[PDB]
Amino acid sequence: ADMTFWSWMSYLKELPDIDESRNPILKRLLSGSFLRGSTTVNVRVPARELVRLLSLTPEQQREGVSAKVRLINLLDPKYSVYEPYLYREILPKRSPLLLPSLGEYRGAFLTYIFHPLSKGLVGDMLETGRSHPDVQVLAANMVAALKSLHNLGLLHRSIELNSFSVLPDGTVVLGGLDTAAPIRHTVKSDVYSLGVAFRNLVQLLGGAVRQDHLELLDKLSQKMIEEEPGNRPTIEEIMKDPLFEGLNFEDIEEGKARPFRY
Repeated sequence: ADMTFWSWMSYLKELPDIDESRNPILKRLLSGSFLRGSTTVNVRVPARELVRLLSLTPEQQREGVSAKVRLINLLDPKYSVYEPYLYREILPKRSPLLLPSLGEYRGAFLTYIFHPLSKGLVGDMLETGRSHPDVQVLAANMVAALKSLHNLGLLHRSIELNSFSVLPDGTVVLGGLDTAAPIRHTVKSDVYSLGVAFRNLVQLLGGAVRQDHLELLDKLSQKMIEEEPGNRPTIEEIMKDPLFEGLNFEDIEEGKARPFRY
């Protein structure tokens, strides 16, 4: 649902405070020019005050956290609170294949979203050759993740390989949800974008990497990037592609896939 200026401003005020004097994020931002969309700050070793604010388990403490920060714009509050709004009001507390929030806060001039500190973005990881995943399972993980967003009535609208990230436990999740919007952009434009990401994946990978999986993914991606939306398969048709036969999609959707284990 699309709100009004006063709604967004009101919602901004409803976000809980964070204490910025007790917090190295501001210091890091002032020690450079980092602040642009959003800016990401990694906190590999959260301090006591941040551990308390987020109620981090010892496991979470060891994983680290990342903060997504945006400058509050008083002429357009939507830009700074849209993503917090999605996390608080629209997305389930834990959809298994979507990037989880650990908390949303407002300071004097910034909004904050905390995330688990990811092991990396999928595009970057494959590009550096750091990881050789099971192509079949990764592709299925990616389709499933998108489907889980469509089931909530949301398009992503900016899918790329780096939309996907690998959590410390090895779960691959869909992030970059600040561009998400209700179901011009349609389900078929998300199919196109995911197709382009698959093409990107095949170009990068031409351990668990199998040549027959790559050829099948290339064929699937060619269907997904058809110029005419009507000629592109639905998510349902994609899930019945030859590439995914023998896979239990229910397990993928529950978040049990680990495409980057050998």
